[PDB]
Amino acid sequence: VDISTLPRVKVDLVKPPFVHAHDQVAKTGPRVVEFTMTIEEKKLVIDREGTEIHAMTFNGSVPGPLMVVHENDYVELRLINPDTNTLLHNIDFHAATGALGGGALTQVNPGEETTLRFKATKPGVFVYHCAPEGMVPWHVTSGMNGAIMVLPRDGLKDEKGQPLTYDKIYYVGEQDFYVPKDEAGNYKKYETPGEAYEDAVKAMRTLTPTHIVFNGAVGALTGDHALTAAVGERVLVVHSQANRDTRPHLIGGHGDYVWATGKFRNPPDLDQETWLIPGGTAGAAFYTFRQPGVYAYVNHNLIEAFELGAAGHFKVTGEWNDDLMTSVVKPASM
Amino acid sequence: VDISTLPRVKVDLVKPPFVHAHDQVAKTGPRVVEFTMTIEEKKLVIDREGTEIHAMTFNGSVPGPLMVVHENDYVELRLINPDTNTLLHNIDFHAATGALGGGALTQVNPGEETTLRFKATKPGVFVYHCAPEGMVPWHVTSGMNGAIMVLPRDGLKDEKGQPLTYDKIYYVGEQDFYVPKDEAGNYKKYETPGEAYEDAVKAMRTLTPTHIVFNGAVGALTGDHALTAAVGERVLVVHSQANRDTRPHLIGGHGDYVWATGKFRNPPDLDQETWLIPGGTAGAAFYTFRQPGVYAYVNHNLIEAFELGAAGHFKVTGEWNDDLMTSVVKPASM
Amino acid sequence: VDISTLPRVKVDLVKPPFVHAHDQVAKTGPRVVEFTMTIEEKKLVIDREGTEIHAMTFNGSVPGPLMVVHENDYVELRLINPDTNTLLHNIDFHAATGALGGGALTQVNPGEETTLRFKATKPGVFVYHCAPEGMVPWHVTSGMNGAIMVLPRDGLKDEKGQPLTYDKIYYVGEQDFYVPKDEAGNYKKYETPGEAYEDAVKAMRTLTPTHIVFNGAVGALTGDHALTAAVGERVLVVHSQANRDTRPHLIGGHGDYVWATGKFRNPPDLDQETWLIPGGTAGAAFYTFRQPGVYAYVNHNLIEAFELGAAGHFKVTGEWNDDLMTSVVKPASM
Ligand SMILES: O=N[O-]
Ligand SMILES: O=N[O-]
Ligand SMILES: O=N[O-]
Ligand SMILES: O=N[O-]
Ligand SMILES: O=N[O-]
Ligand SMILES: O=N[O-]
Ligand SMILES: O=N[O-]
Ligand SMILES: O=N[O-]
Ligand SMILES: O=N[O-]
Ligand SMILES: O=N[O-]
Ligand SMILES: O=N[O-]
Ligand SMILES: O=N[O-]
Ligand SMILES: [Cu+2]
Ligand SMILES: [Cu+2]
Ligand SMILES: [Cu+2]
Ligand SMILES: [Cu+2]
Ligand SMILES: [Cu+2]
Ligand SMILES: [Cu+2]
Repeated sequence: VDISTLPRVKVDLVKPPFVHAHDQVAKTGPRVVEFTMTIEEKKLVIDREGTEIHAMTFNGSVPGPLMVVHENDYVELRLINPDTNTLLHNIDFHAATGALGGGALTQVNPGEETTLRFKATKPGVFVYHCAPEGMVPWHVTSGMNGAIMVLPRDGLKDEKGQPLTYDKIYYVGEQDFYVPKDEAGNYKKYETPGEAYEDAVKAMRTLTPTHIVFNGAVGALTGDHALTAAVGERVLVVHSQANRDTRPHLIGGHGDYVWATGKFRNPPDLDQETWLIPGGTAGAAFYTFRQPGVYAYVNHNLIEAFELGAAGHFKVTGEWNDDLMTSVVKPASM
Repeated sequence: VDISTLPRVKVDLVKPPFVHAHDQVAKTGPRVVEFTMTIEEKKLVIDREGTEIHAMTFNGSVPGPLMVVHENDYVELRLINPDTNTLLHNIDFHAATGALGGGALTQVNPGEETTLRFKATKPGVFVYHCAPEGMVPWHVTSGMNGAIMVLPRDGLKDEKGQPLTYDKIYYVGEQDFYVPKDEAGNYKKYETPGEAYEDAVKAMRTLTPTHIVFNGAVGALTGDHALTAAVGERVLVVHSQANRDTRPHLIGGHGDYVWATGKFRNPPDLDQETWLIPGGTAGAAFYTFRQPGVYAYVNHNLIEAFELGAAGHFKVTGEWNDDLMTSVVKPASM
Repeated sequence: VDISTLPRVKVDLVKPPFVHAHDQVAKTGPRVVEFTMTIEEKKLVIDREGTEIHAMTFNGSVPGPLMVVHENDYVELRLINPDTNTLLHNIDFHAATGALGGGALTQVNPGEETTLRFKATKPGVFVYHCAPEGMVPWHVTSGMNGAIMVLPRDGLKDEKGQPLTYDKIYYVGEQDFYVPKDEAGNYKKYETPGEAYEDAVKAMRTLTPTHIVFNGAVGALTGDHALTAAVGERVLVVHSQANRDTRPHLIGGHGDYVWATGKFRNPPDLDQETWLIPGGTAGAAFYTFRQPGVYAYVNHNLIEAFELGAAGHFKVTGEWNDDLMTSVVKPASM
């Protein structure tokens, strides 16, 4: 076709774990969906100890925002690298076909911008990330990754082909960081990205992250920033990991319907306790809350969750169901 | 309903890898199934070198026993923490809905007990484990985990919906331990759990287990404690890993039908060589033995199996089938 | 039956990533397929730095060659261990049933040979590897592994049961090496395999590979040895990892149909970005190229890919499709 005859819609992205407004079932024909992201290199405090890294971000956040389109829409991304940044960046969409996912076409020095268009031909949730030749893992593990959801035009379907509709959606980006350590086990500090590079590579080559966090920091999805729901609500949690395997688990719940490797033409796995999202993948889990209270949402390597950071909370409001669970005899000395 | 109108059945658990008597197809309506477990903190020798750890157990074993119920039964667990123990414990069932899987309702100091009830609303094999706030991975990686199987009321079914009936069942719990090491690489020893805690955390944060074992120790499922079967028998092996990924493989056999992430509403994967059970999950594999002899059942990271401990044996009796395999020319010099 | 009444066919194997000529749909009844492999212990340079290891190979290559048969063919392997080698070797086929996959029947000292026959009763791609009692992971992680493909007699089928036919096939064997390091982080060197053994075990027990490579070396599948295809061609990539999990990804493409755990009686997963092949498994991915240019095929732990070696290239020829992807505004300063 002539792409110029298609409707265009502009989307202003929002900060994770929230997701820009969209419709599950497409209310228009195929569209060109316009997004803009501005790269920001910035200092970020990643843990309760105050460890501060030089993060590389799309749009100021770790992860980058979730983009949402429908199958056979076109994604048109304006990517801006302001002259206040120091490094070369680009973008690779796992949703796209050709040119290293767009990375070969989007190399931007500080002070430059570019616009890429691609057709979103496959439905699912997909990773996107920076990937500059020769320095790929350093950019990705400095936070330069996010996800895109390409919904089927008729929305999500269960294992029998009936509709699944979510009431709320959240995006959890999980980030493995590799802060260099000295012989004593202390975090080392660096004056410029160039001076950091070799020790960053050495730290990555240990294959042992120092931190594994949701939404950019230890505890980011707790307290006043806990996720929320009500009993009876249907929630979709999109979860990505651009570099390393993870295994999400909702403590006190389940994944009712899970696309662990994130691709919606496949039937979901039912009734999961824990699911494996391979590094370089996004997955999606759908759950209907049945009990109120605090839930922990974790990577179920519990060391990764509770010592390294990969844990957040839901706060769920509503009625307690004593048929589903009850204390028969509360803890006591007999 | 009124739960008080339902039948009650008490189950005395048995030590892994054996499993308490049960029926695959439910011969009664929904029931309240009563279990009791007594927590035991004890010294355990985990390897041939005589390395001794302070283990934390449900019912005296690593793993804890396998509980077996049917879908929409109620599980009523009396959990006892005798005053001979030192630590606070609780229990989180991945099978249950609400209150952190029961963990928020079951916190017991030494000298206390509690009774929890939950409805087993989802069929599958599931992990259970201790999870005291602030110290979760330490308890789990000290051995405080097991599994529960919630059978469909009409038993297991193949990928076409026809019945699969097992003749024997075994439960293999795989445990990653993190014994702290000094600069020389020697295992460190500790006088109290409190004095152990920080070094236990440091050792866990390496993400590198020192030992990975079946049934609590290197070689536990070998020799006089090898698993057994006969040619033609259908065997279900339930396998759990509460904290870390594993990849079971029967050396010389297959998983004919595998629920790698353990949930029986999904069709099984057929003809598997090796399957991935994510950390925080239980899985189940069904196989019909076709040849006699010794089999090794391993985690197929072969370093994990043969150097760190994650290997056991089957001893299978019966007829050799020369059509399936034969030596044509035995090893010789020509 | 009488196996002596069946047709015999001899196959001369070829070096990975290429695959010996075969037919997808079986043009004969069941056959005895005769293969010969000669073990070669040899020095191999594995990285750009010139690190040289003592490799243990089937047929001179890492990985060993891909064998291809059809379901219910018999595989008859003549395994030769020349007297120029030093070690004991054998072979375990994950495709086979009994005797530790053949390992109990194929133990050959230098100067010996043996012939094994087995019936290939399950369709799929499977690992084979050396497995001498007491020294299994050392042989496997020194390169002594490959794969066998057992095709359904009516070829591959999609998720709806319609035929999938590949135009080209490649075999990517991914190898984790554990070169021992000293306190400084330098690779240690050894005079005999016996003198190497304990430090090889210590290095393996770190669970941290020093190198992770395709086809035996960093960069082996690049440059003049890049994989090739044309736009519109259907390509099957068989990928094995005998010891450790991997997560393949075609940068700029997808897995249109993926058997991540490699067994063809199961429906494929569709539209994958990245898939998890557990250690001890072979998997297979089918893709139809839609854009020309350079693609990177990687393990999507990007540290493993770009720092440790697990990356190769496709060079694809043909027409660029501007509907699928285009640069709208090339990188520039505004
Ligand atoms: O960018 N990682 O959440
Ligand atoms: O039950 N999750 O720890
Ligand atoms: O929070 N990780 O050290
Ligand atoms: O729970 N009251 O014993
Ligand atoms: O408790 N782990 O087998
Ligand atoms: O074939 N298992 O090592
Ligand atoms: O048995 N593990 O050192
Ligand atoms: O196997 N007898 O040569
Ligand atoms: O033998 N490994 O590619
Ligand atoms: O998109 N692969 O890096
Ligand atoms: O190429 N690996 O160090
Ligand atoms: O791409 N030309 O602005
Ligand atoms: Cu970047
Ligand atoms: Cu990528
Ligand atoms: Cu405990
Ligand atoms: Cu848990
Ligand atoms: Cu060998
Ligand atoms: Cu094997």
